[PDB]
Amino acid sequence: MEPGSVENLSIVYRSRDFLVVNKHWDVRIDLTLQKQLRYRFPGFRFCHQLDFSTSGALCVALNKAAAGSAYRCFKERRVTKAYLALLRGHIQESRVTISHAIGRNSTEGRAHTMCIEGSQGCENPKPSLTDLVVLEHGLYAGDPVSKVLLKPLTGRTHQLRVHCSALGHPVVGDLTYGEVSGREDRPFRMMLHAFYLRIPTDTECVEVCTPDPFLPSLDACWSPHTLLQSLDQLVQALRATPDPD
Ligand SMILES: [Cl-]
Ligand SMILES: [Cl-]
Repeated sequence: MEPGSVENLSIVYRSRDFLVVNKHWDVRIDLTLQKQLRYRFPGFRFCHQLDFSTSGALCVALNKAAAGSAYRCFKERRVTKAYLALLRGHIQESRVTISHAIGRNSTEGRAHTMCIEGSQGCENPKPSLTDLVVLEHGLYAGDPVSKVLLKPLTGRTHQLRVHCSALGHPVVGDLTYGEVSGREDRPFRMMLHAFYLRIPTDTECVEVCTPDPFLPSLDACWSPHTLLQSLDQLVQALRATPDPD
């Protein structure tokens, strides 16, 4: 609930070689994540990125050998990631494969960087695949929303936000890819969280499953009413899934 501050940094994994933070929503990597890290641990190599408005799992390598190892997993597409989100509307399908290709917007890129293939001025579409599993239906601040688990198999910029918006179920509080009628200026944050991260490096399998922030005990505007799938069970399936070839 509280806004990002330099003194509050949540660590979810710490080894000799890696550190995984639970990045706060509306905090930039490059108030930044670097300053929070400097405050808590008076050289940090980010193994990957996480958007400003997104919270969650962000892996930092603490030495040159650890960075190189992690850089290899990402460049060879051997990393597993999953996210949680609160999306607009009740999604009636239990699972959705979202495969529309994502390109860069040439019409109004400044306001909405990315777009779906086929949309006006969409250029250089790239491979895209997001697996969406519906966890629950409920109301967010009295409006119908779906709590979902998202597993991207590709790394397009703003992929999850573009894909969910393209289905007609944008992320709640998404100021870029939400609809005008959605009044996305009203939620306290954008409801997208990097939940699960597995980086199978040569020396260490950095694997984290952060706490779930989209719970009625933490945000009283979220009122779940129908359970479709169990997140605990889906986390057991995530953990057992082989690393991508
Ligand atoms: Cl990245
Ligand atoms: Cl995204």
